[PDB]
Amino acid sequence: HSVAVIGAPFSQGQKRKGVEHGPAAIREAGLMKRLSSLGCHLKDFGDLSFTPVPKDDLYNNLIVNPRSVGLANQELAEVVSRAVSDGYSCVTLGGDHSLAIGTISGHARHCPDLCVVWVDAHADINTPLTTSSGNLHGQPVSFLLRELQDKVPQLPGFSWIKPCISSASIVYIGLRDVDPPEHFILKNYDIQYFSMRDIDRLGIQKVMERTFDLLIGKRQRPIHLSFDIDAFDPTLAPATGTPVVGGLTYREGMYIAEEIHNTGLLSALDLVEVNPQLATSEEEAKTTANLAVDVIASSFGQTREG
Amino acid sequence: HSVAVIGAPFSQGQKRKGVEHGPAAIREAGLMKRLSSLGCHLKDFGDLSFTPVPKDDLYNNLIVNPRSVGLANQELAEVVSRAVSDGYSCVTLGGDHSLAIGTISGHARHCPDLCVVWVDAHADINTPLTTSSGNLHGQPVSFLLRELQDKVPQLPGFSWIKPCISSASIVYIGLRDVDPPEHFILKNYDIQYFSMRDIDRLGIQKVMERTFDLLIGKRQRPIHLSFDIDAFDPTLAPATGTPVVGGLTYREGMYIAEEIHNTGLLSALDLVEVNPQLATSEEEAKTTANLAVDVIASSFGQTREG
Amino acid sequence: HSVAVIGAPFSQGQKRKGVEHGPAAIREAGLMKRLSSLGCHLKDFGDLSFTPVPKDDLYNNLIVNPRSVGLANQELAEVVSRAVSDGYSCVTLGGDHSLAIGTISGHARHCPDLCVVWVDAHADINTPLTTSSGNLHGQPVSFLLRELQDKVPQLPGFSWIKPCISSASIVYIGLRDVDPPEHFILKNYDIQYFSMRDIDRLGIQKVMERTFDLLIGKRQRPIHLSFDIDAFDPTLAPATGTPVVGGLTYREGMYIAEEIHNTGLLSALDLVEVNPQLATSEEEAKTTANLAVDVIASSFGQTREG
Ligand SMILES: CN[C@](CCCC[B-](O)(O)O)(CCN1CCCCC1)C(=O)O
Ligand SMILES: CN[C@](CCCC[B-](O)(O)O)(CCN1CCCCC1)C(=O)O
Ligand SMILES: CN[C@](CCCC[B-](O)(O)O)(CCN1CCCCC1)C(=O)O
Ligand SMILES: [Mn+2]
Ligand SMILES: [Mn+2]
Ligand SMILES: [Mn+2]
Ligand SMILES: [Mn+2]
Ligand SMILES: [Mn+2]
Ligand SMILES: [Mn+2]
Repeated sequence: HSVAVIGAPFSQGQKRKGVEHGPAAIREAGLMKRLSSLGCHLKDFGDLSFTPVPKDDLYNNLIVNPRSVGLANQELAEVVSRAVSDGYSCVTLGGDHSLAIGTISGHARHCPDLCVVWVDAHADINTPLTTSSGNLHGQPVSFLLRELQDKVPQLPGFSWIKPCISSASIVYIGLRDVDPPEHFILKNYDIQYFSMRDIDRLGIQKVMERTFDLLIGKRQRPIHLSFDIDAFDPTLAPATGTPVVGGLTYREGMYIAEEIHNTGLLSALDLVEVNPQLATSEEEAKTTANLAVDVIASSFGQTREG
Repeated sequence: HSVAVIGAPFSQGQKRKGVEHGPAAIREAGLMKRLSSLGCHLKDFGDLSFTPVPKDDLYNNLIVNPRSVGLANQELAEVVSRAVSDGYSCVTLGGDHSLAIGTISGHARHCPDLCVVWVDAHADINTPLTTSSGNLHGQPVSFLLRELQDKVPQLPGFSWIKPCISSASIVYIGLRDVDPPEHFILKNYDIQYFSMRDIDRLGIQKVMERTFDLLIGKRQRPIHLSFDIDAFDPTLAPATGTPVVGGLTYREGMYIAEEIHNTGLLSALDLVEVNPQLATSEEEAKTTANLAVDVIASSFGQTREG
Repeated sequence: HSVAVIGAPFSQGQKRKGVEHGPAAIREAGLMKRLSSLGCHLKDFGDLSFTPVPKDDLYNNLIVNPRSVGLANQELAEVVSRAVSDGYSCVTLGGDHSLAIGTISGHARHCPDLCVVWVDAHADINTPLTTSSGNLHGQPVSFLLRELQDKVPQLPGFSWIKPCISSASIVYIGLRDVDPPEHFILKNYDIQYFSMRDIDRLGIQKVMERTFDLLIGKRQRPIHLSFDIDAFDPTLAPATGTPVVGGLTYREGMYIAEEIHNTGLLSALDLVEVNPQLATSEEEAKTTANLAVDVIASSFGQTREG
């Protein structure tokens, strides 16, 4: 089993400095040794340097860094597509969540029947017409879902995207901070999600059972796990840009990752939004990075029973 | 929907200074803006000034401030009764829990078929003959329950009080610090409760289901939610007078409030025992107040899925 | 109901200084008063002084202090045997977990059909041939299980030990840090365990129900509860030698202890691995000791409903 690791020090999907240091932080927390110990053959692509775009003015006076986000994602997609085509399960370290535009595009370029498990406090499904922040890290799913495209305008730097993934092929876990237009979208397009309230009711075991029945209950499909560290409670993952109280416990996060591993179908994984600069202490920074490593390792087979 | 907000800075139901500043702390945490954002039409009564009673000596050399507690509650009951009669859902900010004598009395005046959900680490059902502290905030239920009245002595300042509620019409959630005479009372009078142990066994979803079956299983009734912030684990609500380890999680507390809102039957709510002076840091005081606001907002419709 | 308390300030089953101060820390947290208040008649044996062994050199260049651990356990077994023979439920305060060799051996002398509930982050079932640390506190179960004895070499100081119980007579609860040889042993000998993952799935109520069905489902048996404080999440029990993230919550630990009491069969209890010197603050040391007292008190009848 072979794993590719790509650092994507992405910060222009949002406004807070420091998230570009996520990949280094996760690596420093021992990611590569942990994967090796599990028996993963590794190819490290290092941390990418993305091509800058001159005069990348706001789109519609609101959407920030659109060409820079578009181009960085186009470049990322090429690296991801090549890794997956070469037989690697592809781990991308963020960086802000706008990079999932590139990792999912690149993954789908080799594996068009992929499904997505999106683990996050947020749905990240605002469009350029509904976002109240202008930050592309809160919009990436809108560019990817086929059924939404007639409601998503063409941004500069975004023309290369081919959104063929169905709204029936993504399931959210963890949701507790959803903007009203996002809620409208989830309901109107019948997109399946398990909010923190659903987890409180069902328990994480049944959440994972139902998630897989929805996505792979009829046929085996490669799985893309896009994991925003802010899915965890801020007490566990404080070093992140949009923390929301009442999140996943450590055990719940490990359980999600274990069930992902147990499918035997994990094909790519994003671990995004670790921002070491937002920690109030080096301890807070390190615990957040340690947690990120635990998620990735559990997704590739680390168990609690040995 | 119209919501009345009443500050009741009572402290004389107990001995620790500062709980009178609970209402202010909860306001400062953004309560009014939060309720407005949900669509609530608001009538703010401000913080009431209760008539003092000079030389309010101990009763039976134990009971603390009985005439003051009795009179403040008579005054509060009139304000609550008037607000309910004007069609408001009544939110009362404490202040110590002895104020529930007044809010439930005032509420029952126009809604005699009300039921009570009492969320608390404690049962608050000692009588003047069983209390070992003398503090009236640990006795309010004893004055309210019809079945107990031949066991409750007449206190100075308490003659206006009629027991309004049957023992079958209150359910406790959260109990973990119960005095032996209270346990005797709960068992002897078949009063229904879900202790922290019951929550550990059933899960909060089932606890709320059974709570409503017990109270509103046969008919719709107005609901009085009396919520003591100390129901929450002290790590979440440290600024309170009688913290007890092993409490509700943030998620459980939100779930309770959501289920209350989902009945469509919430008619009055108490949020008591926030004492900002007992915080060891201003952060501890603020987080307790923020949590109080979260409870009240969720009880009137704030959701985690937006 | 009579309870014996034995301090066993064992440290030579491992390499970190300070665990020998565990018994004092637990006593200082109010253990004896708490047990008396529940109605337990107490015999305090004090803290034992074990006979040292000169030149207690490594066995096989790896196993640390074998003669010292062997002799201390022989001496402890004598005290536990006497206390059980005199009709006391025997509480032993550690000290490192190698002391369970002595307490279970002593207990089994008069109560050979005892069963063991082993609450721990670890299985402690390495043998002298599988341990990678050499630390006997991670090996005690290997010496106790009859099915394993063809695989357990004879250590100096260990000749007195007769493998007491069957592999079908121990159930683990809480496991999350298991060495590969231990995992092999648990599987190969069909030893039943509930890892943290199993708890996440089943809930602690079902875990206790199934534990009792496995051990006492068809006959009543005296229970030996061997409780390593590291079963709890390190946020709750930081003062311990081998903390592992993702442990039991406070409520889960109380529930386990409550169920043990509810069987009416508790015959001996170990509370081990509290090391106050490993706390980073006095508060960390005290909360760990306080938790130890709560476990013991709940195991002997302290309830959360009064
Ligand atoms: C929920 N929507 C937000 C947050 C996006 C977080 C991105 B992710 O990668 O971390 O999950 C926030 C919108 N709210 C901000 C606060 C005021 C109300 C709107 C947005 O900026 O779109
Ligand atoms: C449980 N009963 C107590 C606490 C009441 C808390 C009031 B509430 O509004 O906050 O829920 C405490 C009884 N004491 C007996 C043993 C010594 C300390 C507690 C009392 O004072 O009656
Ligand atoms: C899991 N086995 C360990 C820990 C024993 C803990 C003893 B107990 O009483 O506290 O539960 C550790 C094995 N090591 C192997 C990998 C490197 C670090 C741990 C051992 O030393 O045998
Ligand atoms: Mn997020
Ligand atoms: Mn995200
Ligand atoms: Mn209380
Ligand atoms: Mn109360
Ligand atoms: Mn252990
Ligand atoms: Mn142990």
